Amino acid sequence: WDSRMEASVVDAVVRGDTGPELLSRAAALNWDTTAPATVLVGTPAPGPNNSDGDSERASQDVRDTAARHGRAALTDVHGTWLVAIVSGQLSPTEKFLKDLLAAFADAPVVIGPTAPMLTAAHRSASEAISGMNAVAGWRGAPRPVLARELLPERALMGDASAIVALHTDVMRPLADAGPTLIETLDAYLDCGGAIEACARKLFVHPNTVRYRLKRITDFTGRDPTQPRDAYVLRVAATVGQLN
Ligand code: NA
Repeated sequence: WDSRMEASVVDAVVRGDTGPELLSRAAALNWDTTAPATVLVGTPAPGPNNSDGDSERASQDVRDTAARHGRAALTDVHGTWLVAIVSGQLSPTEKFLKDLLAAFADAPVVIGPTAPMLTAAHRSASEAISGMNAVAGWRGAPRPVLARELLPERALMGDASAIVALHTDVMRPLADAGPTLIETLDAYLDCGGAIEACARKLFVHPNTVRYRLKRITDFTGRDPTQPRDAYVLRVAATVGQLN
């Protein structure tokens, strides 16, 4: 196992140095170069004492866990974080990922988008790293959390790609809803989710307001009645107006 070479492959994805030769470097480490690539970042699990080799233990676990599930992983460190690239399609509820999480501390883990192949994974890396930089700003984040689920936090920290993603992935689909839905959303967010009250203000049954929020969820995938969703819609609508 050549772990200088493993780190150089990870670091070349992190830096966006993704020429063809990256693939042979990876094949050489038993990466299937056709597979999807997902970057995640977290802290290594704290070991029984020893404590600089936490990172080396956690790397080994990660690679073992991958092998056991039929996948490959490459790792590198990013100061006190461990950066892992893992192969294959990746579901939130699936067992590979539950096991993988045991290699990390009981502290945030941020999962980047899945890329089609290793050489396409620079954005996955940049977003997972940006999310990890941003995750302190949502203390209640779930473990794990998607980079794309931290757009307010990344936006407030100055990550341009988060601002763009609020437009492209929240505002643009919102905008498909037309003025009756956006107006209802805006009112509901200002009443703080107080349905009876808002309904009176919008001259409609409570159940019409509820139905219209369920439509907001149809256009955008965010549920205005869930406090996280509602916060993301509200920040996204702001950013929408100021660009
Ligand atoms: Na993957």
